[PDB]
Amino acid sequence: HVYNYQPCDHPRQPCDSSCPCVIAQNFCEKFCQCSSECQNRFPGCRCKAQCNTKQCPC
DNA sequence: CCCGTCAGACGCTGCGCCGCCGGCGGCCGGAGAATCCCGGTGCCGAGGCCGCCCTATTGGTCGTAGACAGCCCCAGCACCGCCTAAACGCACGTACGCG
Repeated sequence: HVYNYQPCDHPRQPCDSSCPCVIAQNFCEKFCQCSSECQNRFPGCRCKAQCNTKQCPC
């Protein structure tokens, strides 16, 4: 069930299980209204050599 | 004709080859998670300094440990012979041990 990303909006709600990204089984993008503390956002892709291999989580 | 002997082909048996698969082993890349420095910052406490006095040093003594000078004599050391128990060598083997 691959779902197209949708910007979840949480003006006062937390990034709860009601989060559209959460229910969509997908990470919250930086375009989402989930704050800079949302735990569903991607962490940052710090693969030193090249972000290109099996060790690269990305 | 079929049997009999030998011969030749078949079937069966045993083998290796062959391809596949697996497992293994090795080696490595590189994330990443700590540790490791490296530099900036600020104390507080060495360390440093001063006042002072109580103890360390000085002079004298005197009397006694202790040297030392001498000495006797035990007993530690040699050694000597005869003895045998005690030591030694080996002979198994099974049982602790080590994996």
